[PDB]
Parts: sequence; C-alpha cells; structure tokens
Amino acid sequence: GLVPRGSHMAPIAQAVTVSLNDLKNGTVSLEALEEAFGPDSLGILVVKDVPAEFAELRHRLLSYSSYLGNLPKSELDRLENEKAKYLTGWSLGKETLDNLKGSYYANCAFYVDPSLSCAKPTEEFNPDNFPEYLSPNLWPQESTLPGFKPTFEDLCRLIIDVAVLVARACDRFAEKQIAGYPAGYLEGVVKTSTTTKARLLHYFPEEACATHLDHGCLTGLTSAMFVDEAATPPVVNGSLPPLGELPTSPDPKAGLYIKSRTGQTVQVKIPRDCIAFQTGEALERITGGKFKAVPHFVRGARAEMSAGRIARNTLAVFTQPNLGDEVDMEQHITFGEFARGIVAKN
Ligand SMILES: Cc1cn([C@H]2C[C@H](O)[C@@H](CO)O2)c(=O)[nH]c1=O
Ligand SMILES: [Mn+2]
Repeated sequence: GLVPRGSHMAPIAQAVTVSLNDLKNGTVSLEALEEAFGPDSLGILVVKDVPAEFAELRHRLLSYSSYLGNLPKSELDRLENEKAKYLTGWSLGKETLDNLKGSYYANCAFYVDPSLSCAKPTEEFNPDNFPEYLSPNLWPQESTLPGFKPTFEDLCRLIIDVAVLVARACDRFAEKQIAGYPAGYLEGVVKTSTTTKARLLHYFPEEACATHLDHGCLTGLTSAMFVDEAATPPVVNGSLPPLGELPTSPDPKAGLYIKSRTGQTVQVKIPRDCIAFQTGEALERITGGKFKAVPHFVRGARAEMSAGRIARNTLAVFTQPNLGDEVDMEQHITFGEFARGIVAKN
C-alpha cells in the first residue's frame, strides 16, 4: 500500500515549474533543474508559458482519444499489431486496484522527416528484431476519423520541440558536472530520434509492484481531459469539433502519484496550460545517476465517479534514443541493448 485505501487522500506535492521562455533563452536555473530531476527529486519538471497553439491542440487530440476509442470494432481491429507487442496502433488494457483503457501508440520518426512512418530499416535495426520501436505507424482512416493524423503529429512536434529544450538544459548541467561528458549529447539524441514513441490513452467510462519507471529519456505529458460522453457523444458526425472537457476532475484521487526516495507517495498535478516532463532510465544512465528516474503510477477515476459516463484522455510522448546510441558511455551499452535488459558489457 503506497496511497491510502478508501476515501482517504494522499498529500499533494508541487512540482518544480519553469518557463518555456527561460528554456528558449538558456537562462533556466540549473539549481531548479536539479531540484526537479536530482536524486532526492520527484523526477518531473512542469513547463509553463507554452506556445499559444498548445491549448487547442491538446483539446483536439484528447478529444480524438474518445472518438478513436468509440470507432466500430471492425475499424479498431485493423489498428492492432500483435507483432509489435501492441506498442504500435490500438489495443485494450486493464487497470486494477478496475478500469478499461485503450491505448494508441505511434512512433515519432515523422519529427525528423515528415515522410517517415518509422525509422529507416537496417540489417542491425529493423521491424523483425525491434518491432516494439520500428514498426510502421497504423493510422485510422481519414474518412472515418478526419484530421487525426495531422493533429497527432502537430501536438507531438510541439511537445518534442519543448523536450529538446529541456534536454539542452540537462546537457548544460551534465557539461558542468560530469567529466568527459559529450557536449550537447541529450539534445542531439532527442532531436534526431526515430524511436520516440507517443501514447494516446482513453479510459472507458465504467458504472459503479504498483509503480514503474519510464525507460526512455524525457516523457512529455499533458494534463488529463475528462469527458462526459453522454453529454457530448464520442461519435464522428466541415471540421471535426472537439468534445466537452469537464472543468474539474470528477474524482480528486485520480491522477499521477510519485514515490520519491523518502519512500512515501504524493499526488502531483499538471496545470491544464502546461506540459510536464518526467525523467526516464535512459537519461539516468546517460547522466551516470546524477539525474534519476523516479517511481510513479497513474490512477484513473473510480467507477462511482465515472458513473458510466465520464471518460479520461491523456497523451504521453516518450522521447528516447535511437537504438544504436549509447546510454552507458563507460561500458558502451546502447539503447537497444539497454532495452533488452543488458546491464553489463565487455
Ligand atoms: C512504450 C514505451 C513506454 N515507455 C515508458 C512507459 C512504460 O511504463 C515504461 C516501461 O516500458 O517506460 C517508454 O519510456 N518508452 C516506450 O517506448
Ligand atoms: Mn510513466
């Protein structure tokens, strides 16, 4: 038991917050960055003052999560990819304490070259030996879900642009603190990655080890959108209007929970107008543990509060290295090796 059972609430903790303006001009405090990402931290950084288009893109794409999740089964079955371990396209998963959640995954190779559906395959790295990273994206039909693909790409591009600036700040820290560190490494790794993976998640309405570490470098996050799908039906019926976002969460216990090295778990909120970034294990390895991936988990809304009508939508963008990039620069372990569980090499 990490969080109190029943109606009792965990304390809420404030994440370190910086302005995108300071990320862009290179004046973000490295003290604040270490407070956000260091060994005693929550492993999360909130970025405010985001581009003006963010609010609408978030609203549209999180609405698409509901529309997508309610497409006829014949359409969703075409988006399933078992060879990719369901890490490309659509699939159904479950969360127990008892919520059903549909996931849609896409690689973000398009960030580097908009014509790419996935990394260019090689003998060393291809869909047959790394299907969970290198399989081609599977998109819903434009006629049945109009505008989904450009909206998805535009919001992911915005979030990755910000991730590149966060990575640049991390590089400033590492260049000051780590002897022999390659200047500009994390910025280059994020900016050129064709393995970065985005996940659009839809919690279906329901009637009345817990933590993980992210594996990549920096995970961009939106705040969650709750939708009353009885009031605004998630049915594609001119442009496609967004669905109604509930102003306030129906369940104050839903959300993100982080267990710092203090051993106790706190709830952490993302302001609706902000983007947050969590550190992952690859960034921890690249910084030799000077920044840490911090254990955490997400809870959906309890069925009593969903009341068979309220769905929950989120976007996460797992920026991470190309498979051949080193993550342990002493032992020369690559991200692909690291992903296959290799922890030592000689
Ligand atoms: C699918 C995926 C998940 N993650 C995060 C969320 C998962 O719960 C965790 C372990 O895979 O890492 C990544 O960092 N990269 C990915 O490609
Ligand atoms: Mn996570």
